[PDB]
Amino acid sequence: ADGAAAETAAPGQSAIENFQPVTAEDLAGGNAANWPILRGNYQGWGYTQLDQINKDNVGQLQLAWARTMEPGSNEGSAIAYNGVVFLGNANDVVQAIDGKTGNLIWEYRRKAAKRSIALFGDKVYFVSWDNFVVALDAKTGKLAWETNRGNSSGPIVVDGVVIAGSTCQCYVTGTDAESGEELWRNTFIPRPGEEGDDTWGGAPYENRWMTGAWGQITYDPELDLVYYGSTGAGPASEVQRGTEGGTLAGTNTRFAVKPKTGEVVWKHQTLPRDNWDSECTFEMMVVSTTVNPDAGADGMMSVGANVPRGETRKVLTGVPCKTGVAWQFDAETGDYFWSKATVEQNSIASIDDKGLVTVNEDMILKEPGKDYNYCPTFLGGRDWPSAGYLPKSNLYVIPLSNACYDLVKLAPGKTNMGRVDAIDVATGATKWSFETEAALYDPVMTTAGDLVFVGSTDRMFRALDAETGKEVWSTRLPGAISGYTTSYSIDGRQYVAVVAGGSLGTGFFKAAVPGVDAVQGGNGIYVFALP
Ligand SMILES: [Ca+2]
Ligand SMILES: [Ca+2]
Ligand SMILES: [Ca+2]
Repeated sequence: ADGAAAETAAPGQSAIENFQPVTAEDLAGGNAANWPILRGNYQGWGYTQLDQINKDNVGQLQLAWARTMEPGSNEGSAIAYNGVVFLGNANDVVQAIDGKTGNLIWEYRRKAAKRSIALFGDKVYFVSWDNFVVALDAKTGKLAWETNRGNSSGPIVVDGVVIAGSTCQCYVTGTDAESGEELWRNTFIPRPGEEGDDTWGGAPYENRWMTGAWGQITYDPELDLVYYGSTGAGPASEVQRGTEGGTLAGTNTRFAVKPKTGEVVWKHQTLPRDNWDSECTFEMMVVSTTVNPDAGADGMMSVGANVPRGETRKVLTGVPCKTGVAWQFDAETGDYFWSKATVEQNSIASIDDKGLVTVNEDMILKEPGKDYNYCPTFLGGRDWPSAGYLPKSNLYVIPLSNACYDLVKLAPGKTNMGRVDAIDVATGATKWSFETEAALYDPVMTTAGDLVFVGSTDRMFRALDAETGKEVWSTRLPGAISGYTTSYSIDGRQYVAVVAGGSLGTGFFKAAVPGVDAVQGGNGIYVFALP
């Protein structure tokens, strides 16, 4: 009862009433009420500053609303912006949903997994199944433009440049956010003539290929540096590749690049000679910290020769590969500060004090009758499920799997498959570790309420105490908690949104841990809030 007519908003065929264009400052985390990019900010923190939900009341969390999502692998994220959730579904379905009520607003359906869409200005951006960079009108969901390049993690947009990697089975492109025009494209495999071609064991260029889903891009505004990682070469066996002895320059390399041009500023290969599908493409965070690595910390591999001990530095830090080794670099220069193993791993025999990795020759397939007991696995260790950062305690919080595989089983001495480590970013010391019988295989979200949210393959959605790792709240969803957790605020109410239902990884871990009720189904966004 406004006018005498019934004003309506037909779900799926409506427009956002008030859409404000998304800025660089939004994407840098400038509005705690929103979660406008995969990890909450450009810098990859996976953090919300919202603290209405905290250690004291999280035990009271209830289900506010949920909504069914497309069937298939459900690894996506509830991107939230001024009361609207922008939700990438499987099968290139993109929805705008009222973040308070769960009413569908609009739905774009293109003619599997989508980990995120991206926001910038007045448009919603994603990379489709048929390798188009696509822009939708944010307000209405109508197609604005699409450019055929020739993904699963989703782009980010930096100052009007849509940056998007590629699934390799291999490049990263920058595309104008308003016109659709491709601006640049970076490739990784050196051609004979370029530096590094001699690291490919004599394999002819036309027979080299890379393989791996492309990972999460992060960004530092002040340095104006985009960070991504490249994957390994395929197939995984260097004998089958014809690259025996080859360290494979270009592969499994962390790049820092200029967003307007793709120009490479610094790079560092975090895993040469990959024989283990290590995919060093996962998110690396930009954080400021005192630089004080403890050479005697558990798992520490080496400390950089001239590390700026005691100084404050903006660093690029985190675990880039399935191997589970955390790295820390100077964000601006790429100077190597330190590296630290987490899970049991035996593909890296050592890392010297300049960050040069030496792989374990004994884990390279040579004799077919020999036993090759590799740790971790093609699922990690870590995998694409993202870490989170707790700026209040300077902790890097990463979900892991305690697994090993014959080159899928629990690692030696581990009864719990699922694991979350919290690592001091200043010292590299592990401050706490949460473990549980089922594999997690799901991102975390860190919060200013001193909480860590994480889901599991046997459907448990948990909040951990960020100071101790102890579980303080849990619920259980219809299927494996397979997607991302985000948080946003509307009318003073903090919402915690998680995407669940199952993924490719759900079944591999249903097999290794036979005692847990890991099952797929009920794809959906599920949103929690206090009473
Ligand atoms: Ca526009
Ligand atoms: Ca993969
Ligand atoms: Ca064996």
